Amino acid sequence: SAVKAARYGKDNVRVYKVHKDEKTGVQTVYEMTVCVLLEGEIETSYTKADNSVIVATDSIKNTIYITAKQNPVTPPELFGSILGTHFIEKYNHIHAAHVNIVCHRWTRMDIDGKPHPHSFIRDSEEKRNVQVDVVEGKGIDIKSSLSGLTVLKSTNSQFWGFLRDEYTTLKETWDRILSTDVDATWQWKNFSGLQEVRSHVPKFDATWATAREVTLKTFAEDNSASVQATMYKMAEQILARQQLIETVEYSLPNKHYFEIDLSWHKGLQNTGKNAEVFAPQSDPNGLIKCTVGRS
Amino acid sequence: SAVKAARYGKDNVRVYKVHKDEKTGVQTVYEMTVCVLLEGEIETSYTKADNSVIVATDSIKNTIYITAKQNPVTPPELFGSILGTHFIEKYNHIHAAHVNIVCHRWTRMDIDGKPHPHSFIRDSEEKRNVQVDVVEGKGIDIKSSLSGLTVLKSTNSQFWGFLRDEYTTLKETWDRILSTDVDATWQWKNFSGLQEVRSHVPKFDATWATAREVTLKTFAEDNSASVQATMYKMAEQILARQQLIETVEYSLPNKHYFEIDLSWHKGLQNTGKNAEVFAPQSDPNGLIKCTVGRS
Amino acid sequence: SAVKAARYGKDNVRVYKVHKDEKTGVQTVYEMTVCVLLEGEIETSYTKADNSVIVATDSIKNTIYITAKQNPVTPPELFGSILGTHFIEKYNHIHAAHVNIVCHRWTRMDIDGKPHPHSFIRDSEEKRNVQVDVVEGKGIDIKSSLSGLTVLKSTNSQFWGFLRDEYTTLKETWDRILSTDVDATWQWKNFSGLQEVRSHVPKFDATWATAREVTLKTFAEDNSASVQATMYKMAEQILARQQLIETVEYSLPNKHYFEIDLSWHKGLQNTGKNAEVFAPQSDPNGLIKCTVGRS
Amino acid sequence: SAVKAARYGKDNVRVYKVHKDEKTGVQTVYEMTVCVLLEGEIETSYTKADNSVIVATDSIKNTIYITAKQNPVTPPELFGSILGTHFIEKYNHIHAAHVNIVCHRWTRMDIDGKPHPHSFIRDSEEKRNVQVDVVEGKGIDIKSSLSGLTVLKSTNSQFWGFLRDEYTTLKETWDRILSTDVDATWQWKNFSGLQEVRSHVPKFDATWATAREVTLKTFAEDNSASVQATMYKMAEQILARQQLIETVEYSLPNKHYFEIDLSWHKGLQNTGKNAEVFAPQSDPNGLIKCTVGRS
Ligand SMILES: O=c1[nH]c(=O)c2nn[nH]c2[nH]1
Ligand SMILES: O=c1[nH]c(=O)c2nn[nH]c2[nH]1
Ligand SMILES: O=c1[nH]c(=O)c2nn[nH]c2[nH]1
Ligand SMILES: O=c1[nH]c(=O)c2nn[nH]c2[nH]1
Ligand code: NA
Ligand code: NA
Ligand code: NA
Ligand code: NA
Repeated sequence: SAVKAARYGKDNVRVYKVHKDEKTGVQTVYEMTVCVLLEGEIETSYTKADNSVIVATDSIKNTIYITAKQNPVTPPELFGSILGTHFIEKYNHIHAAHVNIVCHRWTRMDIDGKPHPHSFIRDSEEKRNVQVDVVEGKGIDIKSSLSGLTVLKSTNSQFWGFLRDEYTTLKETWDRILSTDVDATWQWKNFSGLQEVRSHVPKFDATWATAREVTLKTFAEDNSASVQATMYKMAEQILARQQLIETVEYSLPNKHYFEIDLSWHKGLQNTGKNAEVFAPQSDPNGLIKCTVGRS
Repeated sequence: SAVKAARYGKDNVRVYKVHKDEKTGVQTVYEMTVCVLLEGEIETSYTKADNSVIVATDSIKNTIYITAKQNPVTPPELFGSILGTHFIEKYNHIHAAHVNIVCHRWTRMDIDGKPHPHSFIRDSEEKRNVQVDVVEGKGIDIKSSLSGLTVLKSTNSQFWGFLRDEYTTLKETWDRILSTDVDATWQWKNFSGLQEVRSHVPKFDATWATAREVTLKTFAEDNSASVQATMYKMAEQILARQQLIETVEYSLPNKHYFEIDLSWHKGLQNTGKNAEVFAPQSDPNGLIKCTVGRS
Repeated sequence: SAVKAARYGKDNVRVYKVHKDEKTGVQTVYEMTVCVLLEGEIETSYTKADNSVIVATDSIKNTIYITAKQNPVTPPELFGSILGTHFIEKYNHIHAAHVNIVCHRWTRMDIDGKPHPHSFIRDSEEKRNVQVDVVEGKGIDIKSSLSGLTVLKSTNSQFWGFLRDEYTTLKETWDRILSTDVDATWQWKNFSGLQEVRSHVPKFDATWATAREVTLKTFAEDNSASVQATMYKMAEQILARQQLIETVEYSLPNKHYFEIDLSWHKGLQNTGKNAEVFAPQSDPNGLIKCTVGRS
Repeated sequence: SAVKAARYGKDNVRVYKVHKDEKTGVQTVYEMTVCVLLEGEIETSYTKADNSVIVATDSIKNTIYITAKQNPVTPPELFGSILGTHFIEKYNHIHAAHVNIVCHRWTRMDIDGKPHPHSFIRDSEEKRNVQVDVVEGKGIDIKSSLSGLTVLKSTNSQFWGFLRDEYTTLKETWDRILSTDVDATWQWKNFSGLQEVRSHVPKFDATWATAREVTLKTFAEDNSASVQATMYKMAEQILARQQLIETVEYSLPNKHYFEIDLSWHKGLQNTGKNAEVFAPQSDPNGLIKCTVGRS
């Protein structure tokens, strides 16, 4: 036998950073969870017990805090690229660094209609993430994403005209609830290295904001023919608005809300046009995916 | 042996309700998870296999949907009281109904600066809850609460002057991070029955809003001497603003963020006045509780 | 306003301890999560910012590790009593210590039919817990429990003869699946103090084992008329087998498995006597509780 | 823009099946969670709102229950292959079916030293999984796995001789705790279709058992030089014992247990040879991966 693939490092490294503006007194916090896995000429640690090749995972954890101390942690696309570049430049035998970052929301509180200088609220478990793969000789590949964006519309969703055969019981509908947790990922064209990533820094936050805005607007305004049709409209718009994106991927659960027939109880009417009370279903759930790219 | 206490019913009943304004076209959704447990003359189901005394938990689930169909589901204090009153009035041998409700956030989306008619976002896992105990001959006891309100301030928190003995290693500090998940409960004076609960309906949402506002303001503005001292200031204000509240209880974890000494690496300075990067600690955590009532 | 109740301390303190037998070379590990909350004359930390009264929660965490270093951690009833007694004896103004312990399973591995000296497996998320309240002048109150014991029987469960009215749709049944997660708690008679707790040490593990054995046997052998009737039989036996127990409490969810009617598809028969494939329901669930004590 | 990739179906379909032996009276239960995603000529549902191409996810859910009704659900490799083959044969425009199955433990209870006929216990959250990709014209690809196997050894683990530079603080050690959650996957050589999968049925359970046995034995007996070195020994053995496996992949967290220096308290000795009480760390954690194949 032989090692066909190997990667190792530190996962779940929680990091917080505060920036303090001495002029204004305003403080801004950033909190993230970071994973860094390395690849390179490390097979012998597995096959020969040769630890000489191992940059200890504890050392990777130290490096993450040090890098956060010496560099900006925002946008995460930049931080991730700096962190990945560090490992492949620092260590001759390490040839790829894979950096995943999950950013947690700390939104400045408004107290009495004015932004507070140093207090924050976690407004939702929605995350902004990046995956950065820094590979020696092959540049920097970045996938950015939002996830945990949970939405619901109570009408203007339809689902009819689907295949019907001896396995089908679902009724066609022209008015249903649609609810999902949005996972959207946009993949950047490959960057030659850190200098190029730095040159595009303003695009990272702008594109994240555009992706979120397009998602929310389209979800709210599309009179939806299906999850499929609505997510395609979202991805289409993101690609149109940022030329440095190569592909947009969406993964959307269909979180079902079922009508409850109550007519068995005093002829109570609670279905179709009369449906007011529904039973949210924890499982199963539809799962709909698509990756959209350029013609 | 003898049955000393017994209660039974249905937990985790997810309920969604939509209200549709035909004039304006505006829709509003409510989603909750409900638990109803009953007590009464039911010992024989346990001791004699006498199921004749059991209102089936499946029937309790049906009743919850029916009651939501025929009544307002908001404020939850009212819905809970209606649901509990139903069981003790309907069934001669059932003498107490215990109703817990967790309300989930569905906040109307703003699209292009205007409130959307029928699309919503889950902005945070914060909940509004009620516990309603409806006991025959003893009225209606209601505890209202907010929970899962996660906040952080990056400065204006101190902790010094605590007991020091041979078990103490913690250093005194005059500037730290304070972060918590707020659980706050206010207990209403006992109500004689449903008519009285109905008569106070406007106070339920107002008091919930006041509790939340007081929590956020005090947390943000108090130059905090301890979690203890800050939570007391919160509870004091709520009691001052609503005379129908008997007690306010707070339970606050202290979610620690630890300085990371980096001076071992090139004399890098990251502690005290120089602390920028911190390690959020998943566990352990301080846990601080208090119940405040009237002089 | 006034402080009506207050308690504070450290939650989620993970502790592992290893015992090494130098003769045999055999090692045994214990892992627990501990919470200690204190009460006493501490109101002024809340009302006056008087930290002088606060034994820091960080110091409580240190004490837990120190106590585990100097004492046995098993049975947890003893460890908890030692830890609680420490705080009320050490500190004049602290008058109650509330200690909760959750013990995690590390079961010695059998390798080639023989018990391995120092390797262990987590065989299930089942826990053994204790709550110990050590109150100055009032002795030591101990509640012991098992939780997370998840079981299922595929037949020999019935449910018929329940109340039927205009809220009832559930059909009577003489053969169903019964599945639950067992939470069982036994409450010890009050102990005068640590010496008495020490004097009963052998009873703690024996009673835990008896409670578990009785639970499993009764669940498996009772042709069950209801969850109510089966849990009562369990509690009855535990009380009969240990005279130092005052009460036994059970809390059992009814985790429903629903028949799936498939007759719409080629007249396929999958209900009643023909039911083979079922849909486990994540929610809602029955919840059945009882506390049994002595005549 | 254009659809570059798309797949959709039903996730989180919980399925239970009971087999009843009429001769012996013995019952055996199986419980699983199933996901089926389809691919084929379905782009127009995304781009043109053409639902005509969509086999409804609700219909996929029906098919899963029907297939479980008419076929064995064990071994899951077979069930998955039957389920995937169904969709690509039944539907002309569907060309790939991706089936994931998670099997949940229901272990027959022993009551009084004898196996009970119809009662079961969930002994651990360990799972057995399969991923089956059934692709028209390309046969059946099966990856089998175990996950959630949580183990710990209290000694006979070492970690020394790793790279030391200006980022390193970790001390070398010749005796530590090693604890992990095992995720192991073995990939079968491609099968031509269902007939070939059927022909190898006895190998599926045998190989699963071998993988588990090898994992436990090696973990317990290896005097481990690193996680890397130990996992390689595991994968090497599995490949040696089953020629139909092409690759074995392991993903192992290093769940750290930290020494606690207590010497600040009365010179108490709790490090190195004296270490008895440790602090299990929830995060961060090492993460070590490798894929081993044939020379
Ligand atoms: O087994 C280990 N492998 C590693 O790569 C490592 N890094 N720190 N500790 C470690 N332990
Ligand atoms: O065992 C049961 N007890 C109950 O109270 C009940 N209600 N529905 N099904 C039930 N099963
Ligand atoms: O606010 C605090 N209260 C306490 O009781 C405590 N103990 N350690 N740090 C602390 N912080
Ligand atoms: O939007 C939907 N897409 C689907 O593929 C589907 N199948 N059932 N309901 C559905 N809804
Ligand atoms: Na390199
Ligand atoms: Na009554
Ligand atoms: Na005392
Ligand atoms: Na096909």
